[PDB]
Amino acid sequence: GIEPLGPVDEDQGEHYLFAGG
Repeated sequence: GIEPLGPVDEDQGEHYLFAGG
């Protein structure tokens, strides 16, 4: 994820917009 806030995105180093499950 590339967003500045949200659940952390290991793959792009920033944050997902949302995550679930």
